[PDB]
Amino acid sequence: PLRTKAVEVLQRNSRGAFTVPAHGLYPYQWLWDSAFIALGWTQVDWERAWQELLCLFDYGQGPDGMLPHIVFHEQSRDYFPGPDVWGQPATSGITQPPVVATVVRYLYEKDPDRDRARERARYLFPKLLAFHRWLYHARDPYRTGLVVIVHPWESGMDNSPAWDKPLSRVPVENLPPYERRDVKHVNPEERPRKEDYDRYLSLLYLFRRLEYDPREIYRQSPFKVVDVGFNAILQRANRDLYALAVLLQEDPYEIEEWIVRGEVGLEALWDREAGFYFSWDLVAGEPIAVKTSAGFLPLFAGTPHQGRASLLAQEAERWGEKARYLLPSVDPTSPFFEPGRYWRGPVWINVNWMVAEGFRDYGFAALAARLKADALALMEREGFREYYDPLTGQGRGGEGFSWSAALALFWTR
Amino acid sequence: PLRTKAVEVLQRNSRGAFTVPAHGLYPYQWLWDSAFIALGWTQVDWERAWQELLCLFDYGQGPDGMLPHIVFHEQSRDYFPGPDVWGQPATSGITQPPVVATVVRYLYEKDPDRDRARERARYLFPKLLAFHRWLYHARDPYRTGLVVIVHPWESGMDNSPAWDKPLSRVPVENLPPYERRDVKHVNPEERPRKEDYDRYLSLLYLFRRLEYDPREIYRQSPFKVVDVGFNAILQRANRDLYALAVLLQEDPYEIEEWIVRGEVGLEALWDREAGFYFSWDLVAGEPIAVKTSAGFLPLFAGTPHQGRASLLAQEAERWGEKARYLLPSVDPTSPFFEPGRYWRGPVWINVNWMVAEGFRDYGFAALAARLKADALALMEREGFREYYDPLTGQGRGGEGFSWSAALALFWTR
Amino acid sequence: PLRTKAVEVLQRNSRGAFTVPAHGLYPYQWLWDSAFIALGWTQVDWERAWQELLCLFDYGQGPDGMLPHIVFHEQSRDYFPGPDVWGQPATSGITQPPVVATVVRYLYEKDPDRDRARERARYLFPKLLAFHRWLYHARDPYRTGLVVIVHPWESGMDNSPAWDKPLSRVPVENLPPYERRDVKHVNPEERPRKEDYDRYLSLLYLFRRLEYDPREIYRQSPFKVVDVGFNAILQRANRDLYALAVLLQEDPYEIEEWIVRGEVGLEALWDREAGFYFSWDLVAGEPIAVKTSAGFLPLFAGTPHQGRASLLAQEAERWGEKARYLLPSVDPTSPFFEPGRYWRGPVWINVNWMVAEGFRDYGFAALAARLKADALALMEREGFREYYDPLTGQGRGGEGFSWSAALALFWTR
Ligand SMILES: [Cl-]
Repeated sequence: PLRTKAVEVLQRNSRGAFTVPAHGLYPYQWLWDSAFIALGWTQVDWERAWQELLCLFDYGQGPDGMLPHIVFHEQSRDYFPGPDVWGQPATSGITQPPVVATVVRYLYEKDPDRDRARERARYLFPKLLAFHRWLYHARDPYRTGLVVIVHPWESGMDNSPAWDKPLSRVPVENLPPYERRDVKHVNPEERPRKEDYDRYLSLLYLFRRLEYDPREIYRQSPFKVVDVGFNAILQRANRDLYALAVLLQEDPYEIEEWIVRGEVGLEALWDREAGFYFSWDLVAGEPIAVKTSAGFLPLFAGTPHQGRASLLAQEAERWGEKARYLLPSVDPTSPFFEPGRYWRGPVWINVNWMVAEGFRDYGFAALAARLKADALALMEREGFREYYDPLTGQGRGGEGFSWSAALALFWTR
Repeated sequence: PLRTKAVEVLQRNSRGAFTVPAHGLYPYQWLWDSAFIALGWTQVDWERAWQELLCLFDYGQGPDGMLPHIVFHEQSRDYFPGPDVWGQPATSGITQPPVVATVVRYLYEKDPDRDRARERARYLFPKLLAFHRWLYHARDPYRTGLVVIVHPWESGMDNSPAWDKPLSRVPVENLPPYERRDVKHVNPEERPRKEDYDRYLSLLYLFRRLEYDPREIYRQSPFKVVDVGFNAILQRANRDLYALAVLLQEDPYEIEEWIVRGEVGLEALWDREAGFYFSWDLVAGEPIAVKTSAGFLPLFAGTPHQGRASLLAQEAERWGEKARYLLPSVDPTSPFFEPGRYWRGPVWINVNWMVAEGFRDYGFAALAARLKADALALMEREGFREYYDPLTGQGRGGEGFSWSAALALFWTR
Repeated sequence: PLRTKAVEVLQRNSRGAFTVPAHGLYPYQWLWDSAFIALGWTQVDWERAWQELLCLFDYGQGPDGMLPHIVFHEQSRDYFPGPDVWGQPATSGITQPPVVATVVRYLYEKDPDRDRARERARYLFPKLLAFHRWLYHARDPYRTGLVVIVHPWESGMDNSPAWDKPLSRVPVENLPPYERRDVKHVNPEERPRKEDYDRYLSLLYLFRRLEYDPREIYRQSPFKVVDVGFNAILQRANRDLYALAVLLQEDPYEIEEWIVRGEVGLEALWDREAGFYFSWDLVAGEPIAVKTSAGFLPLFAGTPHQGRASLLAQEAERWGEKARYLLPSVDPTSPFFEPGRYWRGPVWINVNWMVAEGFRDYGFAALAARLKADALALMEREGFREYYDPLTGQGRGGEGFSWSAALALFWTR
């Protein structure tokens, strides 16, 4: 049965203190993955759920508060207690959507062991706060209330069609050849193309040349985008961090400013003519007029009014006129729709979950139930995969994919 | 008829400048009672409505701006002009929900005598402002936007089941015996229990020992709660105080900050899993997971979005599946539901009124009409009582209860 | 056909760089007219749309940032290139509703020539910002978030019944006779009365005597009103200016404060008993209890919650029970309703458009469609007139009226 098989996936992908998103393909700890995965662990062991996030901060967080999207843990034997019991990993230099405070609030409020909850939350709170502070200091220099991503990887939605035009400005001349490894695990037709990776690496090399300095990265990056997904997730996380601060009796004045200015910013991304939220390209100084599943995420933030939520509900229904399974990652009528290729059409369980949560919060119970039912149907028939073809339901991407298993467990708790 | 009998109750309970909540039982002036009662007086004499609140501030307000929940006026003969015309009462050391600015705005805008309205509002405005300022200075030291109550009495909902766990931490060892007087007027089965009063008095004695010093009260009180009711009422009152400030041409910059930070705070109390607003226990650092009628009061504040209001509408409908009369003070399916005991189940007219107001403002006209109809039916059949059994409709608590009469008059104006 | 005839009106009323609102009657450039007219020009020539607003700022904006409601351009021959190519107009001393930033955002985002869009927006942005800054500095000295108008002309709704009581305080003793010129073009029955103009001119003479000094104008004007229309339009314009700032990579911190404080202020104008938004009279210190079409404009600002929007939808439906054509400028049951007289009842195309936009944004598609259909029906049958009788549909006021033509073109794009 579903829950039993989901637990098997999480335990197989566990490395003790963290969970790989998928064996082989993603053999390290990822930031937003660990946050979703921790919700799954609440169905197995509460301590284990906390440990996922302790590990992320303890081994990932940099001295300036930055939380990187990958912690490159060295491979260990799946045995405890090993020689290190009887007797500092590298990280990436970019971030990912900051869903972690939302998960921490949930762990804090619902852990049946209240002494443990207080100990873990008090430990993590100043670390979360330092991460959020880094985001505004490094990525919102104009005090807008919106944070900028400098790499499409930071959206978590690597090859979203939203990033096509911004990425077209990234130089690739004299880029040395490099060796792809994702193609050992996943068919290239389901992955970003060569032209995408060329530009992913060009950006990396620029940042590395700049010694990962925030000021020069902001000024020099040829990719500067206000991602609706990243920002909706940050607004939600700020609201949840505020609640933690009050419950723990810390001063949240700083967080209140982020919330209020962020509400203004996130609502600015709404395009009335399109009836949808768009990411913005700050190099071109233009909205990116591509409707992706990320544009539903302000529901999860809780910023729109009901009318606006109702227009999104209509749009989700429209996408459902063309795809059997909600929610495709891009509008199925978009000329960029590719039903098998990663973030250009396939259904993702984490986004179904966040968007169902948002719709529920706005009273759209039928739509929330549909998003759940489709997610669970996909996993029942095809197992725990990274994404699914919205037309056929076929599994795609990573096999034994952790957040799919995790959210199967969480959603059916 | 209802209105004639209501006027009789108010006139019987009048002591000239203020109205007792009920003869014998409550033989002094109470803060939130006087505010609701003033609305009733608008149906008799506008000057008399203003006088209620002038009296509250003139004889109640302390030098630091604190407005106490009781002004202990000495008994006077019900004759005017007496010897004091031909020829400084004590107060309590705690507060109550600050509904007064909302009432003052209404008196100001609707008094047919505009010169009197301007004179009274100009007089009260700096006093209201000083009270609100005291609340944040004394009860929001961490600049959260939410105010803390240190005594269950300050909620106005003395024995709400929400306060059970917080109150369990209040020491009662070596508490001297004391003599209850409420039981002269009301059956003990309809009142807080001995164990409640023991802890009410323990807190009083602690505050008295500390000479009512705010800093030490905040640090030392074993009862520290963010009450959803108190805070929803404060948010509404801040919005109304802002409007008064602008109309009177005073600078409302200070009030704007309270409003904006309070909106963030009040919305934080929403629990998505429960689909309801909870008060928070700041000693435990946890939401109090008990659904009381106070959790509907953010509607009166005007902070939720419509989706959230619709989830509350569903919950009110649920309570109506189990109780004949809305709105019981606690969920009728709660294990703590006691249909006769004060704030643990009985229907209260003031809360029916505030919640109907809120639902109306969100477009839920049928629900608002039901809350009105039930309130009026209860008073028609059982007279003007403090609260009513939600299953049978039987009157309970104080007899000839002032805010019930007052709001009968106001609601049918 | 409609669009062809609309283009003829705009081209006839063009003076090259700006468009007169109507030949003869309004032979200069007006502030809010030019903003609506620019939307019409997008259907003819994008450069021409920008030029309308460049002209307004370049020849209108004063040294302190004030944008005046009229730029008194001298008459030129309708020939180019004239002698000035082969070989500083006066302005008014009051302002008008600041819809211009909203129009600039639209031109910026939708111009197919991106290089031109960036050039024009970068040029206008600091000018818009200076105008908004002037509004708060001169007209919000108490830091309320709401701006005051000192002349009914500044509402754009010159003789709205809302201004009757405030205008009654303006002295007319010893006012010299003057010579009306509007009556050359429009029947007096469709225009403000003598008693209105007497008070319009009295205010002008006061401001002129004070050398148009903001401090003394605020202190001495016998007319000081918080106009719901002006403020709803300003809130919308602030939101749109914020978006421009972020897209252009300018610091919007200042604008964020205007938005947040303005949201508090605009929502304060809601009267729960009336179920409508009122303008406020700051001399009397009272809401003006007259329901005009301006009270729907907070929908265009995007400040109400859905419940409140639904109460406005009900009110619009009510007005439609009494008038064939929505939206009359005042409640058709008002004792002040005059179906032919300017802003006291007639239907206006610009207000139909803004209110339809607002209703659409709140999910009220049927109502938005009705407002569009009525506007287009009126223009099809009666041509492009300043306003229309809501009972009969008969054209009234200015002939060949520019914003009617412009918005016919924009609405049917
Ligand atoms: Cl809403």
